[PDB]
Amino acid sequence: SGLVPRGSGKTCPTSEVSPACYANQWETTFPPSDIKITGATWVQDNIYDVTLSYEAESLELENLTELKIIGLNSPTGGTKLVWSLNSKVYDIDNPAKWTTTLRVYTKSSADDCYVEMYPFQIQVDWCEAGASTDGCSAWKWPKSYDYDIGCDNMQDGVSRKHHPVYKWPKKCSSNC
Ligand code: NA
Repeated sequence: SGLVPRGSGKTCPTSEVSPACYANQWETTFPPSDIKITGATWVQDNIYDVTLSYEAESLELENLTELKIIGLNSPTGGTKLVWSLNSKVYDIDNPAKWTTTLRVYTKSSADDCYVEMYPFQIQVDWCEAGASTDGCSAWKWPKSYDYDIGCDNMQDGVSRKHHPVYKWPKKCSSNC
């Protein structure tokens, strides 16, 4: 009885979530960052829910105008906001380190035991449009910039992106 559902996901082995490509060099513009997927769950067909982890050198939360994922290939929208003064979304405590859930479309990876998500960007905007300007004049970097995530735009082992996208087993299976 207890094992039968009442009507009409699989989490991926964490060790099997890893980068979908490697390179000798990656783009090094903007503050240093560490951006990766840390878990995946199969929803249905080519749709998964993933945990994106972000760490980067930053200003303070009060300086932050907007922080969002853009260009996302997803059934629930091309944009996910993590912080937006203008749209009133307040989902993180610290801009330097946070996770977020993303629902994403996938495609078959080179090794077809795995699937991978599509390229996307993380746009960061500081010190404008109602954000505090305190400490913004000591900031060495631009006030607005984008981390580019992808396994595309790679020539002879050099990527023009900041970080790879991630792959994980198809259906979050344990076969791989
Ligand atoms: Na948080």
